[PDB]
Amino acid sequence: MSWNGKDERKLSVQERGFSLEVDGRTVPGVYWSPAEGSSDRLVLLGHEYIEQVAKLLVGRGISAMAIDGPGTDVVGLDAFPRMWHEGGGTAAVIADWAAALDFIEAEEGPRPTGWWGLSMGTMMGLPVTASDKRIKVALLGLMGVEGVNGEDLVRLAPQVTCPVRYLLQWDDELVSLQSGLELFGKLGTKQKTLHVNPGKHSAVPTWEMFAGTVDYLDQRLK
Amino acid sequence: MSWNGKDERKLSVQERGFSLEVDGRTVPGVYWSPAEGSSDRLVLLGHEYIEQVAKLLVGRGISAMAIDGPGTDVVGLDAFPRMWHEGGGTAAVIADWAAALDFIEAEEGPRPTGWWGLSMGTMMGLPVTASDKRIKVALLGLMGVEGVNGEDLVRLAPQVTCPVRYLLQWDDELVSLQSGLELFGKLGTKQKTLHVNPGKHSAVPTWEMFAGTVDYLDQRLK
Repeated sequence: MSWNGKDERKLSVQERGFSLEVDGRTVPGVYWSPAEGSSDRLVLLGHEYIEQVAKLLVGRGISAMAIDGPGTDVVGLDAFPRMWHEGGGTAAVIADWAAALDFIEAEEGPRPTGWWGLSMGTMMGLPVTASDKRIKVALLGLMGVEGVNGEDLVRLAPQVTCPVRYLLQWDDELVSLQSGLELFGKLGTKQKTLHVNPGKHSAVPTWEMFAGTVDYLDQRLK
Repeated sequence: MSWNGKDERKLSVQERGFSLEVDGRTVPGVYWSPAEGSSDRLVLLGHEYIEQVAKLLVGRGISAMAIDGPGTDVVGLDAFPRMWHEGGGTAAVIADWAAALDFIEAEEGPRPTGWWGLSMGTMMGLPVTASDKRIKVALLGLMGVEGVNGEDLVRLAPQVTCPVRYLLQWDDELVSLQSGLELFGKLGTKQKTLHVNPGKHSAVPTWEMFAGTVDYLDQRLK
């Protein structure tokens, strides 16, 4: 529950590191914001592309924050299931992000807040959005019910009640299309839309990952 | 191959009727255009919502044209399969739209041309786009492989090579989601994106049907 981290300043984006102590764990984080003056909305980024998204969001006057989770793509590694549980799994993720958002709200003031995160970002983001009603819109994707925390995802999906845009890749070698569909179907909200594009897990079209998601959060996050 | 039809003028949109004689058939049509001066792009509209889309397109400086095909939604009617075949089926649709586009091109000058059409509009549009390479982008949807011309759709889908946005409704009572997915998967183009929203066949969200499709064609039709 304190800055540093250690902080820099790249162009018109101010980046500040922070660190949290949560239920016995050390939680490293980063906060991106306009270098002057203020910023009226916030997005939590779950995970290079994260830094890219953060820059674009700041460009729309939207601050961004990320912490590390219990984690080509890490979810495809044989060692990944062990890493996830050793890191406290879904319950730890929920508490860590709740503590991180508490911190930012006290330091920067509470603002309309969204979630952006694909793959492990959805393993984290779907539970967080279900659990923390401060999340007013979520961009999720590249994850299904056969994920490492699939049980939790299926259980918590009906409790996602905010608007969602969900991305899947048709030829995703890590997440079958059917598994991704099953999870999308379980989301509680009626204000959900699924975009599916051709290609492998890492091949979300850039206009979908960048312009598309940033426009979606910019429009829907109020 | 002549105007009338019989024509009116509503606001800044000029509407002109036309009529064609094609391989023994009488083909009724409508042409929407800016009332002054010109318009550099055209969209063929396959089918109230058609008139709505046409108005929005004209607003972006995009003219629109529609002819009647061999046809709540007509595709759900027990009499519909008979009507489709009695109307010459897919081969008749292809020739009729080819003749209609020939007519407009001679009268108004050839322009970058797109396709918009859902349900019966895709029963017609997918074959037309496959057959007529003047179609440079297509908005398709609400149709699958279990459609009345499903065989033709499956056969011709690999020959759709232009960009496509495809819409499906999760709870579509007329077109199963799986049938819609199967057809989307068969489209030849790599520049295709599927948007799926919750609800029944008639419940495409208005922001998806209007703003979304018009923005898509406006951006992609060049």
